Amino acid sequence: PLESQYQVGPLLGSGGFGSVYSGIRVSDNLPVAIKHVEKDRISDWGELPNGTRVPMEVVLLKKVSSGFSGVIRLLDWFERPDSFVLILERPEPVQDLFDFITERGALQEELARSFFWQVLEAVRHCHNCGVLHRDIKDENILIDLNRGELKLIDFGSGALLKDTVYTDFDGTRVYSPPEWIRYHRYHGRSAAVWSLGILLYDMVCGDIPFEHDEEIIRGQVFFRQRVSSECQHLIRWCLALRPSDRPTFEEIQNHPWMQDVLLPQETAEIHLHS
Ligand SMILES: Nc1ncc(/C=C/C(=O)O)cn1
Repeated sequence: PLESQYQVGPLLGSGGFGSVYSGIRVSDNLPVAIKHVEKDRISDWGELPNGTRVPMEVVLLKKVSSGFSGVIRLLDWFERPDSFVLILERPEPVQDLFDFITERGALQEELARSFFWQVLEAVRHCHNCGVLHRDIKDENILIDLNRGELKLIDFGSGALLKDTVYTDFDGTRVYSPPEWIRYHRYHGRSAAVWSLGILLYDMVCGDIPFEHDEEIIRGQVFFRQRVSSECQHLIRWCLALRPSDRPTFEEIQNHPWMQDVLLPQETAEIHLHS
C-alpha cells in the first residue's frame, strides 16, 4: 500500500543508481531511505523463490539482509508500473565517506585503519553470501557518526558472486581494475581487492591515485601525502597489476598495518568526537 506506511521526505541524493529520499516509517517513526528505480534503466534483472521477475539489486540485498550492520539492510520493497521502490534502513546522523573526506581532507592512518577494516568485514559478509558489490567506493559507504560504524550501499552494479570470470561491468571506472580496462575480463574477489586498494589510498591521500586508463594500465603509484612505510605497501599490494599477485582478504587483514584496530565506538569517540 505504501504512502500510508511511509512518510516521504526531502531528496537525499540521486544519480545513475536512482533517487533516494529521507522517509519515515509511520508505523514506529523509524528513519528509512526510500530508493526508486526505473524498469528501463535496470541493467540486469533477477529471480525470486516464488518465481517473480524482480531487479537483481533486490535479490542481492535480500541475500545479505542480516543482523550484521556492516551493510545496508533492505527493510522492504514494492513494485510499480514502470519502477520499484526499495525501503532501506537509514542511519541518523550519517555522512558518506566521500563528503567526510572532502570535509576533513586526508585521514589519519589510525582512522583509516578503522574504516578500511570495517569495510573489509563488510565486503567479506557480501562475498560470504554469494554477493559481489562491484562498486566499492567512498560514495557508497555511510558513517554512523554515533556508533562510528560503516555500511555499504547501492547494489545496482553488483551481481551474484561467481568463481568464473566477469565480462561485464557497470560500476565506477576509476575504481575498475586494469585487467578490465584492457581485456574487459576480471574475477570478483581479485577485482574487489583492487577497488579496495584505490579506496584505501583515497583515505590516506584524500583522493584517488589514478584518473586515466593509461595510469591504471601502468599501475605506478605515487603518494602525494605522508604515508607510513607499511601502509604504502598494503596499498601497492592491492593495486598489483597481475591479479594473482594481489593479496587476499585474509592476507590483507593479517597485514602489519591492519593490527591493533580501533573499535567502532572508540573511533567515533576519538575522531568523530562522540
Ligand atoms: N542515507 C542513505 N541511506 C541509504 C542509502 C542507500 C543508497 C542506496 O542503496 O543506493 C543512501 N543514503
